[PDB]
Amino acid sequence: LPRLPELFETSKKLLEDVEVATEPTGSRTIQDKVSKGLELLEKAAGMLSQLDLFSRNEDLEEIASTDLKYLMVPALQGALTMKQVNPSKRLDHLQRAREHFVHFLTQCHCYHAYPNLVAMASQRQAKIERYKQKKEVEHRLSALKSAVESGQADDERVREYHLLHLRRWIAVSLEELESIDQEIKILKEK
Repeated sequence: LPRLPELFETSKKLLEDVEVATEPTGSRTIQDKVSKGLELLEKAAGMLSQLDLFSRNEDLEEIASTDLKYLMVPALQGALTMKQVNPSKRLDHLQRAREHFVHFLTQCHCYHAYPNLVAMASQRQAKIERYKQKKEVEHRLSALKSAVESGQADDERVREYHLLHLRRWIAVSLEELESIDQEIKILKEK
């Protein structure tokens, strides 16, 4: 019996497959995974609406640690929409994807000699810390992944693990939205 957790995880792995796949993304096999992930996430979202886990438009601390991951559904939906290949409908995809990424963002609850040389110095390492962070984040996620997916991590690690995934999805959704609007604008310029 097709259950929510299974729906999510399958879809998640399916996307991770597609993002790493090396053949043209227009490949029969890739497009199949994309189509399947879209379909399962549609079903999952359908169920998430029934459950209404985050009805209360506040909280966050108050969400069950393992429910946290369902927050990322609209994000996975946007990412997979953006992997479809059908030139003649490209704009439809953009607009579908745009809805998901926003829809995501509006549910995440996630929110969150001297002078010139000094600025140069402070403005330099800034970018090094930005790279670092990016690296640390990914390193941490990969360290916890197994245990969290296995049910072997304590609640602190599980909650930490998903909030961190959430942040990552914020940045990603913001960039994607920027890219989407740029391309949509050209496609509608008449």
